[PDB]
Amino acid sequence: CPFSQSVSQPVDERLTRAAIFLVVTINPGKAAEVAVRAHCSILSSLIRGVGFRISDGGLSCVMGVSEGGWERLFGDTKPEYLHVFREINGVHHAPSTPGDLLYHIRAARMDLCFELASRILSDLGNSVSVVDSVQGFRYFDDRDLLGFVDGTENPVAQAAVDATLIGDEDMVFAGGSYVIVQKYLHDLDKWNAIPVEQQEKIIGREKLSDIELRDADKPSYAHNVLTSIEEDGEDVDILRDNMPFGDPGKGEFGTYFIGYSRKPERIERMLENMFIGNPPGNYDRILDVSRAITGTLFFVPTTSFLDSIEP
Amino acid sequence: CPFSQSVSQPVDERLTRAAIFLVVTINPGKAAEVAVRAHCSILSSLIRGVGFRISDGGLSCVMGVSEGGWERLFGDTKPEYLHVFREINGVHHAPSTPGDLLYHIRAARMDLCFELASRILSDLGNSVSVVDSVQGFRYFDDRDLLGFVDGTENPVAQAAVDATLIGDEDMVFAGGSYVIVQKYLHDLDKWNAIPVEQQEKIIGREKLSDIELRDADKPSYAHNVLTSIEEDGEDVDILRDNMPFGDPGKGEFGTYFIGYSRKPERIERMLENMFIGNPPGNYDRILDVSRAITGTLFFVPTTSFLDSIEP
Amino acid sequence: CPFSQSVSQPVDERLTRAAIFLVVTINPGKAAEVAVRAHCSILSSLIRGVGFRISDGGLSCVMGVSEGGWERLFGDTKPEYLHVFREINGVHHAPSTPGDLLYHIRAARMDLCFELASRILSDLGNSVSVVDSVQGFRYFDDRDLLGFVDGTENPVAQAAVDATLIGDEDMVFAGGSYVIVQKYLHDLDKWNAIPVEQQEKIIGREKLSDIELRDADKPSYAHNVLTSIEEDGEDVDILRDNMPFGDPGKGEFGTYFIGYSRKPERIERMLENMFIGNPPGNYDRILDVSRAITGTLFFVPTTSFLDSIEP
Amino acid sequence: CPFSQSVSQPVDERLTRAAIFLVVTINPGKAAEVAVRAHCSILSSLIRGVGFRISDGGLSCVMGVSEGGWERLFGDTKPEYLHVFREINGVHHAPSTPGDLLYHIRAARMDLCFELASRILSDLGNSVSVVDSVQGFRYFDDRDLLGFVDGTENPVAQAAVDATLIGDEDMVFAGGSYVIVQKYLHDLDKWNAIPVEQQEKIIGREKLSDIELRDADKPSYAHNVLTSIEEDGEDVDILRDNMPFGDPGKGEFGTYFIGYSRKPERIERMLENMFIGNPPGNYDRILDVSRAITGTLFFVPTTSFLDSIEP
Amino acid sequence: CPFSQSVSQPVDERLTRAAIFLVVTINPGKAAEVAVRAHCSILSSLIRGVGFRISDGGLSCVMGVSEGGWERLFGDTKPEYLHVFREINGVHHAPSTPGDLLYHIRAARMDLCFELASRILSDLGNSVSVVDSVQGFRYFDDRDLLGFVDGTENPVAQAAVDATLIGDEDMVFAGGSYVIVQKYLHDLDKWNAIPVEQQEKIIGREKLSDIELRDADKPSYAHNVLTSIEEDGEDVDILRDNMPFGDPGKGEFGTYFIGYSRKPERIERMLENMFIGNPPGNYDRILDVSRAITGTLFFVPTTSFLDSIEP
Amino acid sequence: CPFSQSVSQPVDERLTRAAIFLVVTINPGKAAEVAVRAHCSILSSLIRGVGFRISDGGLSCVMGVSEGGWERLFGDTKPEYLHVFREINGVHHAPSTPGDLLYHIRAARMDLCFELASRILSDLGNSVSVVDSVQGFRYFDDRDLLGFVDGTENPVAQAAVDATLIGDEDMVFAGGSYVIVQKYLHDLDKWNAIPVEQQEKIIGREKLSDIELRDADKPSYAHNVLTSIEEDGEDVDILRDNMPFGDPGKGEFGTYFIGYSRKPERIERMLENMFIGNPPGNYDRILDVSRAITGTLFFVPTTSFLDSIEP
Ligand code: HEM
Ligand code: HEM
Ligand code: HEM
Ligand code: HEM
Repeated sequence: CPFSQSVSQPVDERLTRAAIFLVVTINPGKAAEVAVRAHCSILSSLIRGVGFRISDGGLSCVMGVSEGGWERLFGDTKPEYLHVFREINGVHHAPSTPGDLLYHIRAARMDLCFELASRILSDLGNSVSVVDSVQGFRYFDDRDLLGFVDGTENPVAQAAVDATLIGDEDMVFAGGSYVIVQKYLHDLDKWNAIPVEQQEKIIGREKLSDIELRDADKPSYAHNVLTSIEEDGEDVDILRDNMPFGDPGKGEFGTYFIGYSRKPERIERMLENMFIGNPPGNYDRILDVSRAITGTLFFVPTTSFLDSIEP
Repeated sequence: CPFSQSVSQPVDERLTRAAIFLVVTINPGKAAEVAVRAHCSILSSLIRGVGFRISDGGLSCVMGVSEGGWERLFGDTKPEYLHVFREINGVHHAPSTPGDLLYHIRAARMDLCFELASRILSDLGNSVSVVDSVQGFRYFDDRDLLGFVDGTENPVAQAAVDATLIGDEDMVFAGGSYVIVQKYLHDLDKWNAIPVEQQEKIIGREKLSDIELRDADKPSYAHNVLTSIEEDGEDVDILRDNMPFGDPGKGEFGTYFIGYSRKPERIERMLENMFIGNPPGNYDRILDVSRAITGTLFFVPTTSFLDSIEP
Repeated sequence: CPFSQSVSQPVDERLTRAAIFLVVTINPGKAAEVAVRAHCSILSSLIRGVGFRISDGGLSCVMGVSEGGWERLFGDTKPEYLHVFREINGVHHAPSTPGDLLYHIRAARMDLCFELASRILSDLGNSVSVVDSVQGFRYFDDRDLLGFVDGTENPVAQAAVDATLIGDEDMVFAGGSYVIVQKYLHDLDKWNAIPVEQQEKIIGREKLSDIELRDADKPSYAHNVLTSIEEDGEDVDILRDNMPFGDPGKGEFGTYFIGYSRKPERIERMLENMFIGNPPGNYDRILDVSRAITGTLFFVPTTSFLDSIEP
Repeated sequence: CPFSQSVSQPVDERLTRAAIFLVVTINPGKAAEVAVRAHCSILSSLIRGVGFRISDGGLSCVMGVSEGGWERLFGDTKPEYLHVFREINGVHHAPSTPGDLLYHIRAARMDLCFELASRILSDLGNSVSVVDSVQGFRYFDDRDLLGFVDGTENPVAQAAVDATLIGDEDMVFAGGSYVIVQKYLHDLDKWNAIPVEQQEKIIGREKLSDIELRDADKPSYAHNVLTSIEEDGEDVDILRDNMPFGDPGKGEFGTYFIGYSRKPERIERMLENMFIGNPPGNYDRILDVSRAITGTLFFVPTTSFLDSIEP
Repeated sequence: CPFSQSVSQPVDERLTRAAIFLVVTINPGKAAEVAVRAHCSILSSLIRGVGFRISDGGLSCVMGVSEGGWERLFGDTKPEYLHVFREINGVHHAPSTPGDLLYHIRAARMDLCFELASRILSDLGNSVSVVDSVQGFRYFDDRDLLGFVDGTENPVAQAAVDATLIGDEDMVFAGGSYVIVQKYLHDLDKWNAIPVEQQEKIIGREKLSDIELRDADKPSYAHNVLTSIEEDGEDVDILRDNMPFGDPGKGEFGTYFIGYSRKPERIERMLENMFIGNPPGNYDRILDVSRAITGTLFFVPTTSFLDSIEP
Repeated sequence: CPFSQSVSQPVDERLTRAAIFLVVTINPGKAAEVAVRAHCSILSSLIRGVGFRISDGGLSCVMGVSEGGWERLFGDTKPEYLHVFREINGVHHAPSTPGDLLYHIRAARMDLCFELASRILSDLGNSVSVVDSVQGFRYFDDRDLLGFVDGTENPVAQAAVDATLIGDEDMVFAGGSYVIVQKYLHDLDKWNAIPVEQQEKIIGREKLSDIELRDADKPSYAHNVLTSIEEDGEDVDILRDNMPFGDPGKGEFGTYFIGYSRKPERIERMLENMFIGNPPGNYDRILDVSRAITGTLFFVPTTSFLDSIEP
């Protein structure tokens, strides 16, 4: 019975009022690998120490390893579906970016994430180089920067566990997951110039009432229509924890999309439908106001596996 | 009876869990001045609209105008003590930076400050250029990044009103104030290498217990000793709302110092004592781990005066 | 593994600060049946949409179908214990009232229940006719209008699951339940004229201390004595969520009794003991100040069964 | 220094999550007048007793007396502006309804208002007859049933005191106020069929962002334009505490408008502008979906005056 | 304008969930007096330091000096009404106990009071000897150990200020107050054996409903009747903050009565009415189940006076 | 499936803001045993009644029986590891104290524990004699009186269940546990005189940051090093709920250590390592400032076993 990381529990508990996405790369050399492998076993103790002081803080941290990082750190067989993120070249472009270790830190207060990230980076020292560091926050009542409520159709409780945690398909990694991260920059002026009814149709839900739309009223290019896919005749869901972020001073507004799954094929299919179009040419209008500049895939191993690594 | 801005009330209410310091400069041309003057009268309506939706949000915004901005916008006589911030050249350097308008936004949640700053910048458009935009947050239990509780000796209720709000010295501006803003970048590795007793003596208070030290145990260069000054034989206090800020990914850690007063002479004297030393050469050791890179002085007029400007 | 509705979880979580009981009847005609069957599959999506926006809202909705409604909607075999509620003619009368669909909506705030009920009724349109619509609220510290704490002896966690959810007795409906609803109108003047010790003995517990009474001090007609019944030599419990309601202007005060079980025989036996008396003539004095005007029985199917209906 | 009732303090404190408007008429006979006059002096003790038990409950009650009630109860000179509410016959009709005593009860929980109203009605007994009894609740984030945030432009702190409390114009009643109550029933289907931009223009603010509109974009019949009036060249504000209410089962949806002032002439002018039109024929479109069925004017005396009445 | 201590503000704010009453005596010798006089000026700094860390903690501390302590510490003229507490010998006995300094510490959490008391005692060292140290806590919903709600008839806001703070009767001490402290030990078995109606009549209010009783139903020996006294034909109120306390293990149950006034004559008259009887022989039945073992009177000077003492 | 008591659930839920440890002895005679056996079956009903009224109160009570109490009450075979606590005579002394029944009461408020303890003692009457009664409270942010965060390394969720609840080693008592209680009195003056770095090394963690220390920096006598033991090559954890307590007036400061386990051998080994030393002579320095005066071992049976006892 391998203990799994806090992947779906924080979402269901619904306490993440602040988050930090930290994508770092391992510097060349064996010493950096040794330092990272040593810090792997103490990550859990750091998590407990940093978040025990602030009760009801909901502090959690998910560590993910990409294909290159896993090749550099653990040379044993890799998971079945672990591979470099595939770029998509359709009506829009989804680039692939370097990354070896992903730290997704969530807490009910920003200071907890700040302290945990500072401790992690200080312990890692010069062994890693920070590639991306995004500080996301909950915007109003679970709304994103486009004004629409996000996260409604996420699976809850047992459904989330069945959708994210890997079963017996890859026993040697039972309890792991696959995470896909992307960063979108929004064109708020263009979105705001769009009439409210057009946004109504594009998203496929309602703005204020957050109630869905009837199948007779949702066009073929609705966001929730293109992202609805099925396997073996049954609909399969993924866990999303998109977080708004930005800096007003530089005029930067964006959303950090993060998706957990037991199979990255589902998320890749959803990305293909959104970018290439299903059928081709029928792309999602959301990409007309949102630009993707960062995208990567990581593997999330079990907590016991992390605690079982010897330097 | 001129209505004063929310200068001391937010501090006493103690609800600022997040803040944004936005220092912008007015672009050359009369059109930019006209746009700023028009937005001046609608700032209050924007504040009310943005912060009424989130009850117990504690949203407040203080707008300050520097000497150059006041000269460009209102050509009538200026306040008595409004002048360009004086740089200090002692054992350390405190630079002076350009700035025309200061927006100090405070709220119990980050999203309110985000929305207010975005609305203000969108309304201002191209008339202003953003010089500095710092997002500060409350760190643990009112502690700064150095680990010491900050804000203990702030005046409360009537004392704060008497210390910040201008009396009859400049009737034509009764209800205004002077605000001095600085940005400090910390060297946390050097501070952490310092023994706990040395930090104990340098700050002049205790770390955990936050209790003061006896006058027989505080050296002449204690931080709370050098910052204690008197006028006409009576001690005079200032209102401080320093806010920690930073980005772990770039390794940036700092504190945004903000000080309100009825007379900037007090804050300038405190800065002279800290940097030059009282007596000279006996500087505060805090500057040995903190570097000042931004410093400016602004004037905060009354709410009625802001509402009374005609474009 | 059929997913069960939120029957016992809201009670154990203890967040229902407001509730709406909506008993409606299906209008004659096949079109109304088709509309209800279509709305059955979208009820869950409506629930999620309406209650995701208000975090920690605890919004839940239980839909129940009576014998006539089940006969009109699904013509396949009915559950084993689904039948028209039996009226009781003893010292008091418990009438039976028409009803086809029951909506029990619970939330921590009244507005969520209001929005959900409005959406449900708007979607149903003219296909249904509202028979009863009662808005109940939590009165002080879980007290009913008679001044006594109610809900103390409810089963918690696993006991509630074993008492409410149907096991293998009716496999084809595993995960369902039976719900019995009644509406009582109180005579508060008569109850208040009764001495505190007489109410002490009638209820069988204490008023303020909410502690029980010794078996030597509880008469044979104590409320908690007559409602304590056993099956096969073992005591069996039922889940109750009685909610006070009323309108001061019309002088209307009452309690909405709702009871969930895996077998309605237990609740019917409890009703027989309370009304007819055990032994006959030894009725509960609570009925001397409370009048029952509405009573109905419904069947609560599983969430998966509701989602699996095709129009 | 006459102590004033909690007229503006509850609004500024912003804790009214539930309210009850109870309009009753005094039955003919001297005994009813004597009973009401006796209960007048014990109303404050009842208020304290009922609301002291639930800390942070924010329980308050405002008692108002109409012209007829004041004539029947106190035969001394009446306030200057106390008169029967004037009906308005323009494009829409605003009826006048009987009423002698008004009880506006507000609390953070519904049960407190329930208990206070029940106690008041029980103490009054048969001396009064209930004419209207409306239970209002806060809908989502201070939004009314039309989906727009209401209460943004209300005066706060000293402005509210100067707008509601009577000064020296009628010394003998210093500290009193005038309250105008109306009940509106909404046609939600017609409002919802209206496009979002048309509602945008009709209300004069924005829906989600709750930010105002520029004077170049608000038509002459915007709701906030017609309700903006001035006295002696200065804009004068009134205090509004409109509360949504309704029953889904009967399909009843409405808003209870309540307005406090030091002079009812302002509210009457606002009503004339909304109904007759300014200029005539340019009425507010809100009345096209809202029907007024109840409207009355009451006088709110000081707490000391209420405590000083001898039976 | 002398600043007054937090005497009435904590009660009106209603945040005291825990309190510590510490009555200590000054050891003989001039050194103890010097140490106490030195700690007097740093008490405020200690208060701020100890309670700034726990936001919304509501930490306050009132220091009072008795007649002997004032004679030993300050040899200048004493307040007009400062004298040794007078023992009362009627049907019951109210003893007088030694005491020089009184510390009434209040906070929303017990740990704050613990820390403040520990710091005060550590700073005082051997200069003082602890006579009494009682840890009181709020019992349920502002109820005392007898089951009745206490504190309902306390003056609020301006009335409390006028009742507690000394006016111009003793200018040299404007802003001070007089505090009377007593400790009562309850006989809960005897009180519980008393019927609920007899307790109803003895207290003079209701138990659950906390509503008063009509003057025709309250006997002459009701607790709220004997404690209602008038000066110059006008009723005068006092501020009470009675706190339940006890230890179950030793079977000790009691109430710590504390009363603030601008004139101790009112509290002494109330004590005479309760113990001797008004008329004599008509004593309060509360003393039949409560025994007084400690009683003392102290003077509370202004905060500025405390800060102005030089060792 | 025997239902287990609330042993690990309250700790994981993290709501114990107040606790009472009540160690009592059974008086000689069969009547006392009969009374205790009768109260055993009603303890659960008392718990539910006392803690249902205060929602989110987190009230729980654990009843434990020592070897002598179990011999006097139930004469059937005892658990495998139930025995009298063994005193330890090394560099320090850990005494053994009499005790028959242990009541560990926990709640989010002190009043709930007070009421429950009072009810339990009143029901027990003269059948038991109170030996120890300690009222503990949470000190600041889960810190003990020594200033270090305590409870960080406690097992959570499934690990706690596996560490505390007895498996199949003693089937007849499956679901029980063993609890070891000790009372330590602290010498705060000696601890405070110790430099912060020496406390840093003695505890083995950090004070403010609550982060652990590297194995190269923790000496052999670190507290967390000596208390880390293994069974069969695997580390085994125990559940600790130490609670600070004391009385400032008497200068009494201490910590009540409580430890739950499926095997008391682990706790006895930890005590031997701390007191005797591992290797001998290398004792924990914590005992140099803390004195143990009370120590006892009890057995905690299942809830079903308690409910199944017949008087
Ligand atoms: C800036 C980027 C995006 C934004 C602002 C956005 C926004 C939204 C919103 C508002 C909804 C409806 C609320 C809900 O269903 O919970 C939604 C639905 C959804 N989106 Fe996105 N989305 C973005 C990108 C993506 C991407 C890249 C994916 C997958 C690779 C994705 C997958 C989904 C899924 C699975 C749903 C649920 C629809 C359903 O279950 O019917 N989204 N999105
Ligand atoms: C206006 C109607 C009623 C009121 C005010 C009322 C009130 C109460 C109260 C105050 C208690 C004790 C608190 C508690 O046990 O949690 C209780 C117990 C109980 N009542 Fe009711 N009751 C009503 C009707 C009913 C009905 C109609 C039934 C069943 C058909 C019922 C079944 C029970 C049960 C099972 C218990 C638990 C007793 C035990 O477990 O020993 N009640 N009731
Ligand atoms: C164990 C001791 C006492 C207990 C349990 C107790 C309890 C109560 C209670 C329950 C009330 C009604 C609640 C309220 O009026 O707020 C009350 C009223 C009052 N008591 Fe006490 N009391 C005690 C001793 C005293 C003493 C010694 C005094 C004065 C020296 C006093 C002065 C008052 C006053 C002024 C009132 C307000 C009555 C009114 O305003 O009409 N009490 N007491
Ligand atoms: C006054 C007495 C004691 C105090 C103040 C104290 C304090 C502490 C502190 C601050 C920690 C580190 C925080 C943590 O690990 O959660 C700790 C660790 C621990 N202590 Fe204690 N302790 C005391 C007595 C004991 C005793 C008597 C035992 C066992 C019989 C014990 C067993 C443990 C254990 C198991 C740990 C966890 C260490 C680890 O998992 O590596 N403690 N103690």
